[PDB]
Amino acid sequence: SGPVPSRARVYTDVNTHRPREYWDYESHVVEWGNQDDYQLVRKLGRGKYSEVFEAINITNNEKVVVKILKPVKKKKIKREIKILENLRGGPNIITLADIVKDPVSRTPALVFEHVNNTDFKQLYQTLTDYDIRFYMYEILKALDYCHSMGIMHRDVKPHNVMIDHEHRKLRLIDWGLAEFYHPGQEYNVRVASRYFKGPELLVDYQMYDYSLDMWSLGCMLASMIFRKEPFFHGHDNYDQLVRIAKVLGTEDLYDYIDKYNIELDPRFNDILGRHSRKRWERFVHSENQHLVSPEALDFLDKLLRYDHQSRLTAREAMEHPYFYTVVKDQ
Ligand SMILES: Cc1cc(O)c2c(c1)C(=O)c1cc(O)cc(O)c1C2=O
Repeated sequence: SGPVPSRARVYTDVNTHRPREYWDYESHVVEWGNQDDYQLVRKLGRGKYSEVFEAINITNNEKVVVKILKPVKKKKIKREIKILENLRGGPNIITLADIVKDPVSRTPALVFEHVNNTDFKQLYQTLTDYDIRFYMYEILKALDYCHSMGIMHRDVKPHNVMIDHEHRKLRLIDWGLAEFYHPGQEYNVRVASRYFKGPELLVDYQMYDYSLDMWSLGCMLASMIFRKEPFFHGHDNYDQLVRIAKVLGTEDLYDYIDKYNIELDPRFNDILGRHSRKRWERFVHSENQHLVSPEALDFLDKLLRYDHQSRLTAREAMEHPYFYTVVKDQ
């Protein structure tokens, strides 16, 4: 018959109450900055969608980060820029400072406020129980804010959360896959990085929402408290669902496909099998026990649900007992 429709439980209609200019990004007019304003210092990183540099703004001597965009549909560039503008000033959202035309690629180059990251490959190895709660709490601020502003990030993962540890400062970056949420919309499921993909994406359920970001956040949390990064390490999108199903169980998976009347890809038949839902204690060992508590597990559990409608909202997440001590010190 066709899948059963779905709606975000919170912030459902925020965009519909906005001026259409707010979410109708195809009509956004970019006003360029001056590209002689910025001199590239060095290359920071290379991605699928861009190359990232450190630069100097020579007008005022400030350090900035410059993201030179690889060729992509102009619609996608307008979308990212409109999102960054709408979210600018929000808590723990990276600040877009300027937009220029790179003299070389002739593509757009986005200029952001500088940040001084400790790459997560060295950081997560050193994080205390307390730091994990503190940093999780700061991410939830960014996600509740962007959710409330009608936007889903759709690529939550360790690379996209910059932490200046020395200053206890966090920024959620890379809004290039972010989208405006509209009730009844069917989205592309080919978003997010494989290990952070929600079940909705893996079984091709298109009518998803903000709650996608909460599953991703759950994957990050799992890898920090168990010290296994990435946590669900699949080889492809098929094997990714199988790795999840080995932990969350198959009974809940099939109740979820039955509930939304999802057409499961024939390819999943012989690979999924039958799997009991595991107790989190099986991932606890001597090297990670100091990071795992009854609170951490209750919280993780409430994020990692197949049924996207069942997961905590970012705001519910923030009232969880896991964060009592960080809410107090703040
Ligand atoms: C290795 C690396 C260092 C960085 O400082 C950034 C990035 C990558 C990065 O990908 C990035 C994306 C973005 O959308 C905004 C940013 O400020 C950034 C960055 O600031």
